[PDB]
Formats: sequence, C-alpha cells, structure tokens
Amino acid sequence: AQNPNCNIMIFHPTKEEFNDFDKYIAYMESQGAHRAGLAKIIPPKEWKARETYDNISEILIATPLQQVASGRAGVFTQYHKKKKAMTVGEYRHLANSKKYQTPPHQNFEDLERKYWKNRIYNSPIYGADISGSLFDENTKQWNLGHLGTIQDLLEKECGVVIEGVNTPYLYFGMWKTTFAWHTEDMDLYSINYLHLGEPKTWYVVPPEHGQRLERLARELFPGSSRGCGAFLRHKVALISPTVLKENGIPFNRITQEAGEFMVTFPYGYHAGFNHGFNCAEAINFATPRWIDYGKMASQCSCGEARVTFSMDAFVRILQPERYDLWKRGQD
Ligand SMILES: O=C(O)CNC(=O)C(=O)O
Ligand SMILES: [Mg+2]
Ligand code: NI
Ligand SMILES: [Zn+2]
Repeated sequence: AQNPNCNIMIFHPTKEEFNDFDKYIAYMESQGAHRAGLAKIIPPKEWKARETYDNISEILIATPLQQVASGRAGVFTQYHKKKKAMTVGEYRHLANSKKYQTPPHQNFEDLERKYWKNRIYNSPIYGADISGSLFDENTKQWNLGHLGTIQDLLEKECGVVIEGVNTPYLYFGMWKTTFAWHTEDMDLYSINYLHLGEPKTWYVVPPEHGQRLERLARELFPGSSRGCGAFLRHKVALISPTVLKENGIPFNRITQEAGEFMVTFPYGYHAGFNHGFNCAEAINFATPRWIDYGKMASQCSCGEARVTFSMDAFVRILQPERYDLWKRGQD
C-alpha cells in the first residue's frame, strides 16, 4: 500500500507531465497521495497562470465577509457578517492597514503559533467565494476554468446526462482569514491555486480517518451536533492542531505559497488560514474514483448548509433515498 502513513506528498511534474490533468491526478493517486487528503503540486518552471497580476484591482468583492469568532482559542466557531462592497484594490489596502496586517514574525511556525493564540480576538475580512477566474485563456495546462466538468464525469461514468455547471471561485484573503473544517460538497475533490500574495496554511485529516474528526467535533460542539447530523457542512467550526493532538486525531499540515497548487481528495477534511493579503482560485472536480464517495457523502438537511444549483442533480442521481429530505433543507 503506497503512503501508508498518509503523509502529504509534494509533486514536481515536468512540462510534459503537466499536459494531461486527469492522467496526473491518477498518477498521484498511484503513489498514495490521496491517503493524506491533500497534495501539493509545484508547476514546472516553464508554466505560468497569466502574465502579470498588475491589473486586478478593479475586481469587485460584492459581499466581503467579517469572520467573527466565538469560543476558546483552540475550539471556536465563526460567523460571517456581511460588509459593504469593495474593490480588490480597496481590500488590499485594508489588509495592509495597521488593524489587519500580518504582525512581525520569525518564520511560518511563529506565525502559526500567533494565529492559534490570537485568532479569536480579531475579526478579519475575507473576500471569499467570488465567481470568476484569473487564468489567462491561453494557459492550456492546469487552467482551473478549463477543466472537465463534474456533470460530464457523472455522465461518462454512469450514463445519465444532468443539468448544472461547474465554475471557479476567487478568494481574496488577509491575515487570520480562516477556512473552517470541511470536506467538499458531495465529498468532491478540490483544486486550489494560490495566484499571488502571502501563504495559506492547511490542516488535513486522512480520508480513512475522517469519522474520528467528526466524532471529536460532535463532542466539542455539542449544541451544533444536536441541531444537525452533518453540521461540519455548515463550515463554521475550528479546532486547533494542539486540540487535535490532545485527542489523538490523525492530521497533517503544510503551507502553500504563491504559484503552487493544492488538491484535496474526496472526504479529506481540511481547514486553514491565510498569512496576509492573497488571492486564490479554486474549483471542485471529480474522477472515476469519486463516484463511490459521492454516493456515501453525508448531507445537511437542517437548512443551514445551502449550496449551489448543481448539487441537486448529484444528490438526485447518486443519493435518491436522501433526495426528498435534502431538498426540503434547500427550501
Ligand atoms: O482557500 C480557502 O479559503 C478555502 N479553500 C478550500 O477549502 C479548497 O480549496 O478546497
Ligand atoms: Mg481589475
Ligand atoms: Ni475546501
Ligand atoms: Zn445542517
């Protein structure tokens, strides 16, 4: 069995190996990468996503989200308070202001310490979930706006044609902006490219151990767990590495830098935070190996998780017994 300790693997594809996206994902899996739940892919030196980032300031962040925490430093939830629209140039200036900027630090480990000590005492503003792309149309390799769609994958594997579309999303971050513990919708893969700026630190639980994280979460967030049998779908709960270690939960960590891709694998729980002003692009995707995870994915039906148009068909075809309850949660 490859990668039996479920370590995060780092790949350095050549320019030739960077041509065929599906083939390379399958290669990484042949080496056991999926066992970690997360892999890093460093693009060949010949590749670029676009020529420059000099002309992005006029992108609008229609609904910046202030991420307000409740709880204790290592075990907290966050809610998202909607703020007034602002441009990416305005948001960058805000990220760099004295109130929001990254503090002085020694290295990534010192910054990580500071994050977990102090995150709850601040409310950073995240420009998350913006439909769009920063890949140049002429970038042919690993262009997250040109991937095979999940609807096409389902059709190819299962024979059923379905409605829906699959487009990327931009994330503008600042120091302390946080992504809560989650798996993807329908336990899909994700791919995330850090276009520019400061790093993003990731934490991940191996897919084979995801239920250990869920059991801890039910213990640590007992009201939320009574409310919903899949409350991690709400994407609000944070648990620190220290707390995970105290509770024996297997996990790994890694820091993504600008110019690097991360892939999350089906049912790989992940969480993390941004080091300072940055911009990432991410999209969900599927492979043949995903289908069995999609059929077994948990679902939130309490109403909170509220998701895209395109999840309807996935539930309807892969999970027909759950469909009626889930759809009630959507309405
Ligand atoms: O970058 C973020 O805020 C969150 N990203 C993801 O969870 C992802 O790419 O799957
Ligand atoms: Mg612009
Ligand atoms: Ni994710
Ligand atoms: Zn729910």
